[PDB]
Amino acid sequence: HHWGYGKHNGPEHWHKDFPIAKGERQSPVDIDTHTAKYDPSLKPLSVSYDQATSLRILNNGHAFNVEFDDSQDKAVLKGGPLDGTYRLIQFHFHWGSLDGQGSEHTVDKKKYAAELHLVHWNTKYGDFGKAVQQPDGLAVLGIFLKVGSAKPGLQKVVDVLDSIKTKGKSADFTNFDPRGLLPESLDYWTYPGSLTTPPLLECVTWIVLKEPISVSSEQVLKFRKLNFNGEGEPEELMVDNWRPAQPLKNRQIKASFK
Ligand SMILES: Cc1c(Cl)c([N+](=O)[O-])nn1CC(=O)Nc1ccc(S(N)(=O)=O)cc1
Ligand SMILES: [Zn+2]
Repeated sequence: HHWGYGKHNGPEHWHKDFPIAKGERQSPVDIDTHTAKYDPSLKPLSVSYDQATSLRILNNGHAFNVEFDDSQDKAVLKGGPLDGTYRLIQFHFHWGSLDGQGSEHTVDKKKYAAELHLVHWNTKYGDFGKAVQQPDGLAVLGIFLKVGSAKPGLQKVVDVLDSIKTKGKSADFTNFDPRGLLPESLDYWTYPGSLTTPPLLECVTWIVLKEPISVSSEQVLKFRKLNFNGEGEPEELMVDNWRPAQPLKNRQIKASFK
């Protein structure tokens, strides 16, 4: 009886195994755009993905991850609110059963159809496992998805999902360029938070882009064909794998833009 997204193991239950669920810097949050303060000291975000080396795509039973070789100084996030250099390790999405929900962060209570998380670890801690034990260990770049025109740079991901329908399936997924998932603008909000799935560790500087990307209805429909269950188990579609907004408590959300 491990954690998931259902009535009996979903977000409202996670605090029993992971008491930090009720902590002081949990994610996601609602971004109140009128209360977020423009901070002219914030730097432009530096996203340098020219040398990113995707390796593999994995259905891990809660989402799918596109994994990167993070053994060298490649694919890194700097600037913005960050001190020093953060290296890309994986990306994944959260999405809904319907186009009207799926994002983890919300904007003035608006839910997007999905949310992309590009996960990076602070190179001062040497690798990901040590970084998650630190309050400035990770930087997650969050990007909203709305349904409209297709995102051509997403299609390679969509097309491999049939090969990882079920929990534990992976496929080689080399040469995927995450630059194709980025909107035009790097305007962002930022706040201190947590992992949005167990273990819910309070180690993340969240950077949420204002501009969503558009994906087609057909692209997101293919996300919704994935399964939470393993092969030869009763089918439970992988949908609504999002945690709701958590209390802001004593935090300030800062905007990079006026
Ligand atoms: C904790 C841990 C360790 Cl340590 C390892 N490892 O292999 O070294 N893997 N993981 C798993 C993990 O929880 N990651 C995670 C990343 C991003 C998010 S999100 N939705 O972007 O906030 C939530 C969870
Ligand atoms: Zn996530």
